[PDB]
Amino acid sequence: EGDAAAGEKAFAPCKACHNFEKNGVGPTLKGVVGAKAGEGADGYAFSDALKKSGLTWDQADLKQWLADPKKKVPGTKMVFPGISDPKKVDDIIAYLKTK
Ligand code: HEC
Repeated sequence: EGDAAAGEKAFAPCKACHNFEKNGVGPTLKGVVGAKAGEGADGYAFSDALKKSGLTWDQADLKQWLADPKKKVPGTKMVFPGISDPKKVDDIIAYLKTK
């Protein structure tokens, strides 16, 4: 299944724009699992694309989102190629749940 420990290690690339305490280039990911996309993050300025996506960050949507952000939400301002290893994606999600 998804392993938080492996996920903490795979989260390295995400650190550049995300943290769990404050907004920076990217919004804070605190409590992002199961939350509505582009609506929280203490008032972070989300793109119109994400905010109007109407998506809910469940495991299914996060899986697609991390594999290829722009294909899931054309026009997002999250500039990241995506994680092509499904197991790695699951690990990252297990990690996010801990936050
Ligand atoms: C900077 C270059 C980023 C990297 C590297 C990663 N992310 Fe990101 N993320 C970034 C931005 C600018 C945004 C806002 C996107 C927009 O279109 O408004 C995001 C958004 C997310 C979200 C959605 C959060 C929300 O509250 O809906 C998630 C869930 C997310 N990012 C996760 C994520 C992870 C796990 C990354 C590593 C694999 C990662 N991001 C990389 C900027 C950047």
